[PDB]
Amino acid sequence: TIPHLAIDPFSLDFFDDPYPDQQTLRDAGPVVYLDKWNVYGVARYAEVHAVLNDPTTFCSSRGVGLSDFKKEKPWRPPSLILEADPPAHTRPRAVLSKVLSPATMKTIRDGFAAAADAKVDELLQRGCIDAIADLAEAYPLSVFPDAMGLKQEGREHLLPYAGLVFNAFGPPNELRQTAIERSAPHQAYVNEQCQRPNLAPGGFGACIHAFTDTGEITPDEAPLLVRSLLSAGLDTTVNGIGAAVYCLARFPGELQRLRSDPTLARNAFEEAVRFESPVQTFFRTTTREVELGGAVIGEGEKVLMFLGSANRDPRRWSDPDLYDITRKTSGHVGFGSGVHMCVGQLVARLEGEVMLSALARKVAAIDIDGPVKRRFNNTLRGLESLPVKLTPA
Ligand code: HEM
Ligand SMILES: O=C(O)c1ccc(-n2cncn2)cc1
Ligand SMILES: [Cl-]
Repeated sequence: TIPHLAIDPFSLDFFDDPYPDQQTLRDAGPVVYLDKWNVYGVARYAEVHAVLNDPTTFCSSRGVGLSDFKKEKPWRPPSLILEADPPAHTRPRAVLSKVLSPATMKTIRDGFAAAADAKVDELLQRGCIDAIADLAEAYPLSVFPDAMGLKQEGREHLLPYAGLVFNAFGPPNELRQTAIERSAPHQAYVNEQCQRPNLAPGGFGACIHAFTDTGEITPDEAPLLVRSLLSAGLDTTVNGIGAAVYCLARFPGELQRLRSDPTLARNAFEEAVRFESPVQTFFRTTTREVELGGAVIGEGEKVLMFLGSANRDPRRWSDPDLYDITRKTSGHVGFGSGVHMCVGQLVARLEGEVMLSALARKVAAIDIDGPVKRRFNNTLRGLESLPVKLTPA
């Protein structure tokens, strides 16, 4: 009843160009079985959205990677928010929601915007730059560690640690095994910065620790919740901003529309998140036998969701393979959906918006002018190098 496919969604060939195989996964059926890894797969929007929104049946506390925490030891202590289900999830979630709240965005917007404008001005002086190292990486590195309250020393550990986190959601392939092999120094740095004395006043980290006297979290929970922001909040924005620049570089007509109305900046970024989906996949584990899209899945089974595929499913989107900065993007699953829907989405959108605003106001053309190189990760989609010439407006 359920079709069995040999596609390996964690192979380099798949990362290099996932879209044909994603159509094969959607068109094979609402639910497939991936023989390579002994997991169920769902690649259509409807079932991805259904799974995300039934956290009781499709739980997160047995891990959102391939590994089942009921069978194997997690490679690091479980996340108190990502790898927890209601009700344990609920209070740590509320703390992070308040730390990264609508009201908090007002305190950081001016500095984030000024840093975005300054970076674009700097890049225009060079003309030919690498939109990954010099922009997608450099801009978040210039604002987010400081917003966290991190010291300057050791920040070179942050992107490697995040890449490790996202590789570790994958199967035990070479990408994952190599990441874990190299991890000890990055884990040591990150765990230490999570302790209250090492987080500067007024930053996100200190604000998490300040919530430990409300009864929502205890003091021994705060370091792991700081760990969550350092895990989830940098590399993702790098790939999101990188995707947006890549889209504007490939679709000059949309850059021209964005220049003509810079208030489209926020939706241009949201559309980039739909179109490239920086977080491509992740897993749930069934807690009972369940019927999903006409198929029966047993208890204790890993289910792999394809967020990027759901965001390109023609059953849900008109012209899904077009980058359209005026698209009604509401409902895309690039930030997830439901109780775990990205708690840092307002920080992500703020960064993306202010960067695309700076480009909209200051740049007349973005032309790829060198070899484009992809960056391979078991969970994240993004580029390693994006050589572009920026022409000033
Ligand atoms: C473009 C940037 C980003 C993308 C594409 C993205 C994507 C996602 C997705 C898909 C999830 C859901 C995972 C799941 O349901 O298992 C998630 C959760 C999460 N994200 Fe993001 N994210 C981004 C930025 C950020 C930022 C900036 C932060 C923090 C500053 C952050 C922190 C988190 C946390 C803590 C969770 C877990 C929330 C929970 O489990 O309730 N993310 N993110
Ligand atoms: O709590 C953490 O450590 C954490 C939270 C979320 C994620 N993400 C997974 N997919 C997208 N974000 C990774 C780590
Ligand atoms: Cl760690």
